[PDB]
Amino acid sequence: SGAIYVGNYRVVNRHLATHNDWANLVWEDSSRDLLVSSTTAQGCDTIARCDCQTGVYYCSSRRKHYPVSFSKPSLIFVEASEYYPARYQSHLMLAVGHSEPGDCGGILRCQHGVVGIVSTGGNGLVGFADVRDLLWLDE
Ligand SMILES: NC(=O)[C@H]1CCCN(C(=O)Cc2cccc(Cl)c2Cl)C1
Ligand SMILES: [Zn+2]
Repeated sequence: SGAIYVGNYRVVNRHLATHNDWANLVWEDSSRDLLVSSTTAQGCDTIARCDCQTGVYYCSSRRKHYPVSFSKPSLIFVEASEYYPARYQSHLMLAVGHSEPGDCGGILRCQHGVVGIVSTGGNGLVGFADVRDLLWLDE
């Protein structure tokens, strides 16, 4: 579990969205596994605007923060699941690191702020859904 709270917005994994998120929907994209909903209270997470390829992520399955090197956002094939058929997930970044289902929602951060959230993983790898291109979250 996990989410990003910036201004009057809440960013979560699309496959974990609640009834409230769908009733206060701003934007959603199945190919990115993202959903953004409106909030009554102001959020104070800083979103990063960079091309950093190193950072630190939180892993709930180990109660630990781990440093990682990660790839540039791209189209990566994701195996069929209970939430989606077999497809290409866009804007995804991979790193060598531990993850298990339950770690989705964990935040990835560099020195400039929030880079993205855990969305896929396995085989000794972890996948992060990038958010640095969504400039409307700040304005
Ligand atoms: N983004 C997707 O399509 C997900 C949906 C849930 C299923 N999924 C996975 O990769 C499962 C998983 C295994 C090991 C580590 C992690 Cl963090 C995860 Cl999410 C694809
Ligand atoms: Zn950065």
